[PDB]
Amino acid sequence: MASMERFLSVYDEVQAFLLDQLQSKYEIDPNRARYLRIMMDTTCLGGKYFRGMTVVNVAEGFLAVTQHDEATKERILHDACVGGWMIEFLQAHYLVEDDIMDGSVMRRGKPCWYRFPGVTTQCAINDGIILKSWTQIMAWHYFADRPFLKDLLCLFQKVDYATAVGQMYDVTSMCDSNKLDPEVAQPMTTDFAEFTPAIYKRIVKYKTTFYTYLLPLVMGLLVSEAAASVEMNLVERVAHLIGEYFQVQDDVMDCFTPPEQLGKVGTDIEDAKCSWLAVTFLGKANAAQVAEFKANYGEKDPAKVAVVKRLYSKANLQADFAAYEAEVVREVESLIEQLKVKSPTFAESVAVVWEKTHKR
Amino acid sequence: MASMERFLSVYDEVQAFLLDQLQSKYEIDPNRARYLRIMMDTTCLGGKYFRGMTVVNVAEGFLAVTQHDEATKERILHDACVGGWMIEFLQAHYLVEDDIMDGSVMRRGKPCWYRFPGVTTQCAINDGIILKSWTQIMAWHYFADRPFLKDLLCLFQKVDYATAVGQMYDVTSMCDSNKLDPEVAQPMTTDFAEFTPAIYKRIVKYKTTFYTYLLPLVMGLLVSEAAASVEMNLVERVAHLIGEYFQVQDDVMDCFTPPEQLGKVGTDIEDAKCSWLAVTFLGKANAAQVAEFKANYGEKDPAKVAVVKRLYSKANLQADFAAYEAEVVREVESLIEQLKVKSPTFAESVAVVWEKTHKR
Ligand SMILES: c1ccc(CCNc2nc3ccccc3[nH]2)cc1
Ligand SMILES: c1ccc(CCNc2nc3ccccc3[nH]2)cc1
Ligand SMILES: [Zn+2]
Ligand SMILES: [Zn+2]
Repeated sequence: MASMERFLSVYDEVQAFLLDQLQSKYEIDPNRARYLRIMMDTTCLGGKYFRGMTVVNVAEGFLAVTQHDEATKERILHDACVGGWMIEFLQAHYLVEDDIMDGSVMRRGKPCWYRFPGVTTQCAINDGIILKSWTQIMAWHYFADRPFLKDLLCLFQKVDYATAVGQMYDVTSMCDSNKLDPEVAQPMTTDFAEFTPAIYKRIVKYKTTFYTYLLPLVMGLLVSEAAASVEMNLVERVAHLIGEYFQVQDDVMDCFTPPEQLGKVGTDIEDAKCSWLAVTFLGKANAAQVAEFKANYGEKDPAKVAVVKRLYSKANLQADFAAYEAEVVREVESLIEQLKVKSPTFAESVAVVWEKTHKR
Repeated sequence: MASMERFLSVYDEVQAFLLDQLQSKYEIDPNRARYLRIMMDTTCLGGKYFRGMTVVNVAEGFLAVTQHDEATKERILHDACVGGWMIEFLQAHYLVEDDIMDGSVMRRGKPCWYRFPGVTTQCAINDGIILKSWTQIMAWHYFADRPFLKDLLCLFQKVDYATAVGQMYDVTSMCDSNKLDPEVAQPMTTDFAEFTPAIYKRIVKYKTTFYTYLLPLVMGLLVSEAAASVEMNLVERVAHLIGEYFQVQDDVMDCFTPPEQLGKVGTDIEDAKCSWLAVTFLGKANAAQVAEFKANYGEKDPAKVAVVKRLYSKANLQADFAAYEAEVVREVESLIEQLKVKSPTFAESVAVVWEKTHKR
């Protein structure tokens, strides 16, 4: 609430710093500075800020229980907000480049950036590059003298690289692994043997969890100088868990949430994605339902897509979701409890992160 | 010669490290590891290695005049080769993403990566992301304990960001600055007021010089722990100079070097680029020649392109090139001499870099 104002306010500072620096050090002209400003705003702003605000909230938790001078509280909260924007700008990179890669139309109820008339794909691929370069420029500027700079940079790169590896897993999820080959055009799988829970879990862990949950939680710990206050294997395990559930929810929404509320027309079925819905359906389907899914999945035709959605509706996937969800609730609660051994306040931040995901 | 073997040999190590790490830590499967291997080879190998080998040569120069244990000579040369591959992989990122951005057909006498049948644009944009992420993973792995890690990472990011800003300057070079606007489709300039030597110099400095010459020279100094042995403003000035000349040469080749030798059909004229040829032509053209260039530049039509090439041939741009070249030779020689005040060996490495550029 008040946390948000500080958080959203640090955007203006960061932007001024970056745009001012472009003028004083990179010979930018006013008109290109404006184009960048607009790019930054369009691509960084207008989501939920779940990732950035997680950094802020984790730091606020340690601030309530740790003795510091006022000026030191302000420095830590500023660092948390910069760190959170590093994550939001990394998210912006991903979304610009993915929207190009997938040929997407809308994002956040507006056209994808590459579709803006004065952008185009030739400028947008590089605008996405710039978005990620800005994360580094922010980090070296604001955190130059900080004891956590090294750990923060190393964590960020590992997380970015995991994320790119997860994009590869995602875009290749409807190919047969044994047929991947740069020299040969890739056909869609016909057996769907690789639509399994373990393979789905690998996709979602790399493409989503490391940067949506692991990174915000650990960055909050690092800006607070509190990483030795937690059991890092537990932080990982809980991030894994909550991130998977987050994505399962997005998978179900793609198919069943109205376009206006989603902020886009979902096309996971036409795109033959290894979604939770597809994997769960195949987990319980009879021989006839499997052959009907195969006849219809991964085609642009609305009739075939509606046959897929029928199959899902008829298979009572709501119940497998409640079973899955209950199991997630067991495990996240167990992990929060184990997190209390070394840190009550960090476990509570995790509890709050879980509540915000479970209830979105 | 022998420098090259070590250099090219470190590729195999780096690749094994990266692919092995993908298996042990990122849950990669054999088939995706193979796809990545092939991607790495296709996009990183088969150029001249001018950038990577510059790091190696600068380190070899200091090695001849500096007392070290044998094991320490080997460690420094290994670091130079890793650092040089960091640059080559950053080059690979650029070339993959630019070839997509510009719709290019061939690169290094083979199809651009995105055109390979089992790649496509949807995989290639992310393959390019991975290429740049590999630079960071190499750096944190090989240079974890090194005193120069911080300086090296900070230099690399600043150089990457300058480079992305230069790509923006390049792709927007045929627009009027005052008309840039994400909301409005961009028309080509009609006045060509912004085809000037200063504006050309800004483009080439950011898009080429910082990563082709500044970065290899300074990385050679950093792996050698020799940066306090040079005057850094001179290193910058000489990098600027030689990099500009390198690009002017590429600009002339785009128009006049046969496709088979170039390894591509040049399209700078159709693409309305602010090339050295266009800026130099407009610098000396009469009113009629200016109006004929305007009628014909930045169009796909071979007849119009051949009218542009005619205009260039007839304007005796060979002579403006020799005048420019002579001026470059003056200034590079002056700078090499000034570089001798603090370091004879570094000045010689610069002399050799200049010879390799001037004579390519
Ligand atoms: C280039 C490299 C890597 C990526 C993976 C991004 N992963 C991702 N994007 C998401 C959007 C919304 C919700 C969950 C998400 N997980 C994209 C582009
Ligand atoms: C994304 C971001 C930045 C870039 C600029 C690359 N600059 C460049 N590429 C070159 C190739 C050959 C010779 C000189 C060059 N300068 C590209 C893609
Ligand atoms: Zn995607
Ligand atoms: Zn280009």
